[PDB]
Amino acid sequence: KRVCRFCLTEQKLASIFEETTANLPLQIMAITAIEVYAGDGMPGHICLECRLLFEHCYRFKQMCKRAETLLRQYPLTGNWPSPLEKPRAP
Amino acid sequence: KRVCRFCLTEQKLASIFEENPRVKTTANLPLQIMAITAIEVYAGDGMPGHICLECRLLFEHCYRFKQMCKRAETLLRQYPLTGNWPSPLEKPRAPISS
Amino acid sequence: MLTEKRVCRFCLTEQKLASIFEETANLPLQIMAITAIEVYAGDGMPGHICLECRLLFEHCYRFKQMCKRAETLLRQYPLTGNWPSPLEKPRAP
Amino acid sequence: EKRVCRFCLTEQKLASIFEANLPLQIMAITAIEVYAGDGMPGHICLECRLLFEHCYRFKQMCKRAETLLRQYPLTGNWPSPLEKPRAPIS
Ligand SMILES: [Zn+2]
Ligand SMILES: [Zn+2]
Ligand SMILES: [Zn+2]
Ligand SMILES: [Zn+2]
Repeated sequence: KRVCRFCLTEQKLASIFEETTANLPLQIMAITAIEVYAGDGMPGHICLECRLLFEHCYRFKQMCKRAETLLRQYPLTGNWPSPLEKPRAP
Repeated sequence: KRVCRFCLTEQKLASIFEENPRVKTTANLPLQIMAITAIEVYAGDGMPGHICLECRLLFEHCYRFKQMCKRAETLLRQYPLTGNWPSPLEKPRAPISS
Repeated sequence: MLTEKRVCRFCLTEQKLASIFEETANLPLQIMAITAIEVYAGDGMPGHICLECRLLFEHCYRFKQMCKRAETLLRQYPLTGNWPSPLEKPRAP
Repeated sequence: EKRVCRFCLTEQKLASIFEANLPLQIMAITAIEVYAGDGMPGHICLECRLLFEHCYRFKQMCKRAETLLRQYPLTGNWPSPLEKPRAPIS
């Protein structure tokens, strides 16, 4: 009855909609292209492990986009960008 | 000058466009990149042509996670057709190197 | 916040603007789904969208929703034995 | 019945998805991975193919608009309004 929408566990659940640049629905869309909204008829909960993996993947996506902007702007700024912080183990 | 396109490291690089025998992967790397960043990489685009091992592992990890989330969605959407509630899924392992 | 000028974030027009945040999927979610661009109030980029860009986001999002409905109905056929009928395409605004 | 459009299920005006390339456009707009032999319909109608082209060109314009906005503080060149993509000729 109460499961994680993403891995179907019953353990360590909380609301997807319970309160970062991006809310968890935005993160889920960015990483999996799954649409979630309150009252969509699908499970409304996520386990801690799935929540932390969404946050980890989303920080990866943010780093990739920062790398892309700095590389593209390098011919305008002339400042070669230093290595970025990789997001570490969830 | 020779850096990871994604984290800008100089360490542990390989070509984005070569098969990497060190990482068991489940889809081609340009597709994995596109899924997360919407960046369409190609040989000769003028951008760094390399990726570090950790960025390759992260791309594979995000793809495996997406595949589990989609399996969960299919099983949940099919439940009203049979009334058999789907069991917890076997989670994808974090990808590791070699 | 020099980028926070009064244009459409997506086509740079000054005409027929409203807030991206003006009260299913909200427009920020649609933008993410179609372009992978993160928008939030105070992100330092333009906070407005023209009517035409808003309709194009809604049109592309309805296309994505139709593609997903087709996939769900196709994957149900081996369970139900009912072949799904053709879906209504969204028409360009 | 047998050959339908993967995306709208029509039997009309079909061609192969296979032979930007259309697989890339499909991933770019819907995050669906299609490949020959995936077990799913391998055809697309003209209208769905044109909708993918139109959504891909919109996404391209949004990306170009972001790059042009982000370079403005570095150069002082304010970008003028962009030519929106028109629905492509049949
Ligand atoms: Zn979970
Ligand atoms: Zn890297
Ligand atoms: Zn606009
Ligand atoms: Zn179609």
